[PDB]
Amino acid sequence: XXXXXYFREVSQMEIIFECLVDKEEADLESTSIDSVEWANIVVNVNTILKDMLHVACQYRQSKNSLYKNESGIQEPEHVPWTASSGTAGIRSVVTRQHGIILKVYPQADSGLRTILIEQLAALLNYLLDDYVTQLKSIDKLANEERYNILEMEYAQKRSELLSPLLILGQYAWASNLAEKYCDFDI
Repeated sequence: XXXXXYFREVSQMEIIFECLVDKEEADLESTSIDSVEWANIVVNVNTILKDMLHVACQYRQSKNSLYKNESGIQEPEHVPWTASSGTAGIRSVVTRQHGIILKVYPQADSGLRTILIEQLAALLNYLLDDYVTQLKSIDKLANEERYNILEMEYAQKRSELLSPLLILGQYAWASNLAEKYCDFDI
């Protein structure tokens, strides 16, 4: 219909195209391995949102500051900084990403490569959520340490649950998540 204002409000395009993916899954009839095109549409939507977030990550990597992310302006751009999108973590896009992570029941009965591709896309989503949380936690000052440690615990209680969805899942990308949220001791 229009895009001039949907560009200023392009965040909602993932709080709405995810509710639309749930509404399409409602008609999908995916009670078992029967539906396939429907489990491909959800992967398509997830990959679209993932590519949009990767575009935001590249637009936050192509920085201009002289000390913060100096690479890419005056130094060789062959060595980049933290791939965090510098996002501040709105509780709507955050909920949309966590809903896309919990929309994994179609992976129970689906193609072997399809489960791995959807797990790769959602792991890419988690390796951006964790990087944005790390940026927001690292930018904090020593003042207001109470809410700072509260956000720290909130990030830890999300890493410990992103390990839970990938507990029975692929072990090839657990190390990748461990390098992305680069402690991942638990």
